[PDB]
Amino acid sequence: MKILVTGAAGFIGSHLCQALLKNSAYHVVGIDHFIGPTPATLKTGNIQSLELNSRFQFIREDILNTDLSKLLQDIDVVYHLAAIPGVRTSWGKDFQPYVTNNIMVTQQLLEACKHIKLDKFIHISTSSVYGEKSGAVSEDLLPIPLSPYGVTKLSGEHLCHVYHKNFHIPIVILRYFTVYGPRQRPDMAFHRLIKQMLEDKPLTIFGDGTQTRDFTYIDDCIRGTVAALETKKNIIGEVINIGGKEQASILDIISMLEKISGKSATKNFLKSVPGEPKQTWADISKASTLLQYSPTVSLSDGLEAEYDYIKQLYK
Amino acid sequence: MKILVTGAAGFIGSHLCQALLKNSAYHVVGIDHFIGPTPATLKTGNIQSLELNSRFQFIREDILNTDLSKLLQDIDVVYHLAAIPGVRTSWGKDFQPYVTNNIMVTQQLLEACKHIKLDKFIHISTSSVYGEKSGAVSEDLLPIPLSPYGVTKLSGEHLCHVYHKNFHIPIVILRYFTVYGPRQRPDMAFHRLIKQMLEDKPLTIFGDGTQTRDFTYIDDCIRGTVAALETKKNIIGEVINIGGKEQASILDIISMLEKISGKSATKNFLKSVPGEPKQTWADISKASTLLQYSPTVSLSDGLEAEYDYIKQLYKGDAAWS
Ligand SMILES: NC(=O)c1ccc[n+]([C@@H]2O[C@H](COP(=O)([O-])OP(=O)(O)OC[C@H]3O[C@@H](n4cnc5c(N)ncnc54)[C@H](O)[C@@H]3O)[C@@H](O)[C@H]2O)c1
Ligand SMILES: NC(=O)c1ccc[n+]([C@@H]2O[C@H](COP(=O)([O-])OP(=O)(O)OC[C@H]3O[C@@H](n4cnc5c(N)ncnc54)[C@H](O)[C@@H]3O)[C@@H](O)[C@H]2O)c1
Ligand SMILES: O=C(O)[C@H]1O[C@H](OP(=O)(O)OP(=O)(O)OC[C@H]2O[C@@H](n3ccc(=O)[nH]c3=O)[C@H](O)[C@@H]2O)[C@H](O)[C@@H](O)[C@H]1O
Ligand SMILES: O=C(O)[C@H]1O[C@H](OP(=O)(O)OP(=O)(O)OC[C@H]2O[C@@H](n3ccc(=O)[nH]c3=O)[C@H](O)[C@@H]2O)[C@H](O)[C@@H](O)[C@H]1O
Repeated sequence: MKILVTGAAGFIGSHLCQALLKNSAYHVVGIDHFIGPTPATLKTGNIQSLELNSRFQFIREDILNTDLSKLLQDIDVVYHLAAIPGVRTSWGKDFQPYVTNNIMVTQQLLEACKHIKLDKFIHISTSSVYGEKSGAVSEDLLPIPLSPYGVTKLSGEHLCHVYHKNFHIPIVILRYFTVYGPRQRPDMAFHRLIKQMLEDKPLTIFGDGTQTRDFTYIDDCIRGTVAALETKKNIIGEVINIGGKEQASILDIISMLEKISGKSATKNFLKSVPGEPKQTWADISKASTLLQYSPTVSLSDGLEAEYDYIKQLYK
Repeated sequence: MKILVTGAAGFIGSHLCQALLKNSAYHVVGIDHFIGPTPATLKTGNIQSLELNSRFQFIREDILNTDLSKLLQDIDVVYHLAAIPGVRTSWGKDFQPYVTNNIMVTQQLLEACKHIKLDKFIHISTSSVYGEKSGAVSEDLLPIPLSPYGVTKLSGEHLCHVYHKNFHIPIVILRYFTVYGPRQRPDMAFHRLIKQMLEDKPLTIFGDGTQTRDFTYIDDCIRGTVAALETKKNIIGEVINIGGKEQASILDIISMLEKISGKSATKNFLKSVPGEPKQTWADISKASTLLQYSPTVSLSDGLEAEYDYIKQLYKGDAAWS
């Protein structure tokens, strides 16, 4: 089987490409233009491993500025992860790259796939389509995004449904809930908090730090994601939440980091940032049934793997 | 009060400006960049009448290339109608202008409205956000667009909710269902079919013609739209369907046009086009409660009004043609 992974150099993409190459039957093409919030220097580390593997080909081009026909000619399966993420930096003049890379990219990819016989188009979306909800959110709730980021990502999901309904592109949508671990993007909370604690800088807390997330360890994220390809149930057309083992507030995470490091951290409490919910909490009922998905990695184990990664990254 | 109408020279926006200016208390600012499917020639006639009213100011500029600060200073209410419409022409390389003019325009207008104090931001959306649904659809149904056009308009609606929840911009969303009547855009079904019927050319029918729509006569559309400004109900944050008196198939519309025109039309049945639902049908309970909205124009009367308009347009002897 031959698999296209968009955003292959990023946090999740780089890990997905590695998981797929462990199956000797899979050949992987990754495409990534090295844009978004992660500096390109921190991303070439994500893929040095991948380039050595002979069943892996890499293309360093903009999806909007590449021959999509030739790229897709022999592809069985597309994993679409390329996007501009980041809830907090999608306002004012920063919005355009979200529309270009989350809406125009998705539309251009689906236009290239509409006359191709794919087995699956696996589109990666986000808990940020949901906005503020009481309790564990399942995939049938009316999504009302709180951020412009969330809007552009919901717009990509909608494009998948348009091309599925009209051209029978075999879409599956996965909604990730805050992914963490080694190679986590430097604009995310745990990367920032661990780097600040290691440099003896004040920890930046937005709001009161009592906000919670369904933190999903990267290896759990990748198991659900690979499962979306390998499951024997028809999941064509389904939206599936992929969430984590254990929910935690930022205050809780800072305590667990102080226990790993033995350090006492200075908290810097800043203004809340608009467009973030107080709580995310995935119902993973559907991923249970359809993918046999069960997250196994504890926050203490995950947090420590990310801590080690951050120490190695900056030494 | 002072009202800004984006897309003021378009089909609906030109009728809304005309309806608002009948109120001596309303001053209207219209902005329109003369783009989208209607050629700039036919569009100038839409507003002919309006430049005479000294309470009307017309601005011919791109919302993305205009001082929105100067534009919004004195505005009490924004009617946001500017967009690229057309379900059928929203694929492939035609998609980018829908994204620029439906998503980036809405975001940039909401950004400019952050630090003024509107009474209302009345955002015009479409039944195309719902996709294929059975029965009369209410505003709480999960919208799953069938067309790239539908996606861009649903994205505008979500941007309204983001700017509402975060910055208390007092958004109201109206979902129109297929609007027809005098000044209807030349890319729409009735304009095309009437023009083909008038010229004794084959009538272009997509699919078998049994597809139905909630056709909204423009005066009905516009009464619902002014009601969104004038209701004493609190409708801030609400999505409201605006639908028509009578649902009909394309085959039924053609029969009614044959009766108005006295002509026997040749049918050219074409392959159905992607992105179109078989049916649209608004549940207008909400608009009835919240706006006192009740559509009163029959298809027979509305179709005759559009028939006469299309005939007059293509004689090219009226000043406005
Ligand atoms: N990290 C999370 O917690 C999280 C949670 C929910 C959803 N997601 C989604 O998962 C996906 C990956 O997130 P991530 O954290 O790995 O992000 P990332 O920025 O590390 O990786 C995405 C990659 O996409 C690439 N890309 C963007 N636009 C491109 C374009 N036009 N052409 C080619 N390459 C392009 C970037 O260069 C980047 O390397 C995204 O779709 C994101 O929205 C992430
Ligand atoms: N006509 C219908 O049946 C119908 C039904 C549902 C909803 N709608 C919505 O009603 C609104 C009006 O549609 P219409 O049929 O009157 O269309 P129209 O094309 O006649 O009017 C829209 C106007 O917006 C202007 N415009 C577009 N982008 C602009 C920009 N960037 N800056 C300035 N002006 C810009 C165009 O020049 C055009 O005159 C749209 O928002 C459309 O989606 C229409
Ligand atoms: O864009 C993405 O890919 C992701 O964006 C969302 O992830 P988030 O929850 O934003 O992740 P994360 O950056 O770990 O912030 C976590 C918390 O820490 C707070 N936070 C953050 C940084 C900081 O320095 N301090 C702080 O308190 C911050 O206020 C927040 O409350 C989606 O939920 C996710 O599904 C995905 O789309
Ligand atoms: O943005 C817009 O302005 C509108 O786009 C949508 O209007 P539509 O329904 O497409 O209108 P309309 O062009 O009158 O086609 C009606 C029917 O005639 C058929 N049709 C059309 C043309 C033709 O020559 N022959 C034909 O059979 C065609 O197959 C279709 O079934 C939204 O529903 C509306 O809410 C609004 O957003």
